Amino acid sequence: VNSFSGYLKLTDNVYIKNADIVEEAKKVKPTVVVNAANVYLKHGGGVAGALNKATNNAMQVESDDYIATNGPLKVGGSCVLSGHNLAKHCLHVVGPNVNKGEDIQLLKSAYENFNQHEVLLAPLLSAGIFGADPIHSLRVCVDTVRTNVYLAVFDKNLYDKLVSSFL
Ligand SMILES: CNc1ccc(NS(=O)(=O)c2cc3cccc(C)c3s2)cn1
Repeated sequence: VNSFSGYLKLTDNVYIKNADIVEEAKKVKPTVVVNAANVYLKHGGGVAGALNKATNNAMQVESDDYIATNGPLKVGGSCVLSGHNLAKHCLHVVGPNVNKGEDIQLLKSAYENFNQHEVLLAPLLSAGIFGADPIHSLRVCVDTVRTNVYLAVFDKNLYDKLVSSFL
């Protein structure tokens, strides 16, 4: 039993809610919140910008130190950093950005990072301003992640579209 509430059950381990992932993190304070990052951990917009703004830019400061030490992530890769005021940890996961011309087959590799954590709050990777089809992202999620994932979808109309088309 965990403190996630109001989520619609999609499968054995995947649950979904029409919610702001930032507001859900502040309420639940989960062990792991997933950020939809880029390889440089530049959290300017989208989920990343929203999470980072909610940390008062502390996420960006920590991320810049991480990159200065380790260099960029791989597309499909991840790193664990602090969750600041939002969660114990933030798992920064790089899904392919179709608008940048990156390989969509890397979406499965990106979701595999979730399997290293028992319970996560997460967005649909590569969706939104990353340019992939969210119906596809949800399918890859359900077919790849085996741990317990609580998906937050900001767009009300997309949430309804995702539920009603889910096989
Ligand atoms: C197509 N139009 C549209 C509008 C709103 C949303 N919302 S969302 O699924 O929470 C969401 C936003 C976002 C922003 C950056 C990166 C990611 C991975 C995500 S994922 C989705 N799609």
